[PDB]
Amino acid sequence: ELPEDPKWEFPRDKLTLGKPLGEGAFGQVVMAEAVGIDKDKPKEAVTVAVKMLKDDATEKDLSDLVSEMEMMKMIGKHKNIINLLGACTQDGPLYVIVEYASKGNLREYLRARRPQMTFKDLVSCTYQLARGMEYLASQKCIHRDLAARNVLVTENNVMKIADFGLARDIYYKNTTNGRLPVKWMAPEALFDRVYTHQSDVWSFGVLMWEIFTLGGSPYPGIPVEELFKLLKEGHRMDKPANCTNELYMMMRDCWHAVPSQRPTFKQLVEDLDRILTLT
Ligand SMILES: Nc1ncnc2c1ncn2[C@@H]1O[C@H](COP(=O)(O)OP(=O)(O)CP(=O)(O)O)[C@@H](O)[C@H]1O
Repeated sequence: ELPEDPKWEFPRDKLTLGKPLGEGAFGQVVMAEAVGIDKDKPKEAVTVAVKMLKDDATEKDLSDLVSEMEMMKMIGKHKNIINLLGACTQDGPLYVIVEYASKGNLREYLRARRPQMTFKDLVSCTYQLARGMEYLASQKCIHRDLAARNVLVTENNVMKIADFGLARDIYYKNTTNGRLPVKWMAPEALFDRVYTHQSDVWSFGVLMWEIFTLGGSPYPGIPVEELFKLLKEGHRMDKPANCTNELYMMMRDCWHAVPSQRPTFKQLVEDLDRILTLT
């Protein structure tokens, strides 16, 4: 039932599934070996990650996995985003083949290095993620689910933005009864059901907070049900212990009530470049 797309199709006999990397909401991800998936090296086997449906998959899971695949097709290549490598869509189960990150997600990566991480490492991480998001915004893509659990870390410690299941090509009108994680969402997205690049910028501020707390959970002790009201009233998180004033002012700026008053990803890249260049 899935229409052909030769540019992205990859032969099943060149794909060898291996160890499971983890299951989530609507699917499963497994490590695999793909032979010749790098066209400029057709005989090499490269370790990749494959996203597929589970046995208890719903019809919605299938269209979601397809929709996620289609987003990643139009996004483009970049060092700081998990990139689509290919797909097996014909004569069998849907396999979405993406770059493999051996060190898992940033949240767990940071939590397991709690006392090891230097301050500059954290600034580097933040810088890389700002770059991925700058590129992403330049492709007119809003992520809508930016968070530490959705960043993946490679063997060489490159930060890669992942999980494009909620990403959209663009204002955008969010649906009522939202499917966006509340603690990472800008007030516009939550209250006005609108989404812009500046909405991702707010999420990035929460991402910054996660990074400098070495994987802390945002708005600790505050139930999701009460968070809506507090944000209206101007509630914001505290400065993490391991954070300069400069970097804290950056977070607070990403958390400006007025979207146009928040920095752009290009601005954040500029500032983070400067801060990294020192340090
Ligand atoms: N390209 C990749 N390389 C290595 N591990 C990956 C990966 N893609 C996903 N994973 C891992 O497989 C698991 C499933 O992620 P998935 O995105 O499919 O579900 P999910 O989004 O509901 C969990 P989360 O919301 O925290 O990202 C995750 O633990 C993730 O760390």
